[PDB]
Parts: sequence; structure tokens; C-alpha cells
Amino acid sequence: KRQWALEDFEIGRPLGKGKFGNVYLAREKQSKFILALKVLFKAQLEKAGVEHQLRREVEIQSHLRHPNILRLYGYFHDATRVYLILEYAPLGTVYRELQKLSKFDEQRTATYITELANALSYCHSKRVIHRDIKPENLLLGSAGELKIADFTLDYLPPEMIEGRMHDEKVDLWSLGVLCYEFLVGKPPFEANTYQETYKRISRVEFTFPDFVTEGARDLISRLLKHNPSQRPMLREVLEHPWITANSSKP
Ligand SMILES: COc1ccc(Nc2nccc(-c3ccc4c(c3)CCCC(=O)N4)n2)cc1
Repeated sequence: KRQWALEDFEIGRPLGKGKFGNVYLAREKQSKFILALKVLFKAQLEKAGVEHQLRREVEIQSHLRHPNILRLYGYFHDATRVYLILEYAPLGTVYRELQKLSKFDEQRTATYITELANALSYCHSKRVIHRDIKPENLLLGSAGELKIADFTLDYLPPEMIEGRMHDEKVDLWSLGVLCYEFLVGKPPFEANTYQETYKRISRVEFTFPDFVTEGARDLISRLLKHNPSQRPMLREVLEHPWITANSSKP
């Protein structure tokens, strides 16, 4: 736990430009170690009321070490800005891949779902649940392995939007949503408005294009149950026949 400063880094290529600061390639001067630097504006964290949410996320994310979870090495701030020192994921976001390829084959999807489930299983056994398990938040390492990055309805389970009580089962719903989006190229409750999406999620109205195979339909259908208790354990996901037939990672 060495306290860092901007002068300890050479900043490079913008990796992502969003409304919330930006993420840059950076290199640590002394070590030459390449990483990614997320630049947040402190006045936009006060006035979005999330400074607590940041502090707690940073604390949790610094302790977590899994091959499919993007490492947070540390953080610092100056007058204006807060800096997150992150693992650099050379092959970029799953979002971008999905934009490129429009949709993923069964093998790539099943592999991604394995990697997710593994990283989630590990998460859960440290009492960490998640909300934004979505393509913008999944990155790809040098080996093309999935890495969960973490910090609009489309990925949220019924219990959450309805305002009901929720458990670790939210993340199972997310896998189903993502599994669907990976194969189809759009998430299963997508709409043109929030209000309608809300209805689609709440009534669990999804359908499958012809090309989605029977095994995939079965797994997605099992993951997208209204009743949390009826969604499978992560172990059952990893041991689904469609997953084991198609995945590449064990
Ligand atoms: C376009 O090619 C890339 C792009 C990113 C990378 N590596 C990388 N490594 C750590 C963080 C990030 C990161 C973090 C948050 C983020 C983004 C990116 C931008 C789009 C998604 C989004 O909404 N926000 N990217 C490598 C090649």
C-alpha cells in the first residue's frame, strides 16, 4: 500500500471516453508497468451522491483476486480528480466485440458464461453481489479471458426493479440476460422505453430466434425465472450440458 501520485505515471491512449471522466492507458515510470488509469471528477461524485459507493467498491475490489476479475491496484486523488489504478485488459470490452461480431457463437458464449460464473461464484463466497454485469463492464485479457470490471434496467432482475428484497440470485438473472445477449446480439427484455422494458422484465416476456439452440434455450429459461429460489446454483450452470459441450475453459 504505497500512496501514489499523478507524477508517478505517464498517461497514454484514451481507452474509453464517457460522461464519467475517462480511462487511459498509463505506464508507471519507475517500473515501466503498463496499466489503466480511470480519471473521475470529484465534484461529479459529490453531486451524484456516490462518494460512499466509490469508497466501499474500492475497498472490496482491492481485496478480490481472481483471474476473471479485473484487479484494482489502488487509487489516489488531487484537488479536482480521483484516479483508479486498474489492470489493463489488452483486448478491450466485450461490448465492442459484440458490436464487431453482432453476435457470438455457442463456444465463445459458453466459455464467457463459464468465466463469468467462476468469477461470480468466487464473488459470492466473499459476500459480494453485483448490479452492472453488462458488456461495457466485462473486459478481455491478453489471452482473451473475460474479466469483470465493476463500479439501464436491461440487466436487472424483477425483484430489484420492483423494489423487493434481493440476494445473490440477482447475479444468476444477469447471467441469463448476458447469455441471451451474447447469442442473439440484444438483451431479451430490450425495448424503446424504460417503462416498457420494466413491463417486459416484470412479466418475464422473452422469446428466442430460431437459431438459438435447445440447450441454450433451456439454460436461459432456467436462469430467467421470476422466483429467485427457482434459479439454479452457479455450480449447476457450470455443469449444464450445453455449457460443458460448448465451453473451452473448464
Ligand atoms: C478500444 O480498445 C480497448 C479499450 C479498452 C481496453 N482496456 C481497458 N482496460 C481497463 C479498463 C478499460 C475500460 C473501462 C471502462 C470503460 C471502457 C474501458 C470503455 C468502454 C466501456 C465503458 O463503458 N467503460 N479498458 C483495451 C482496448
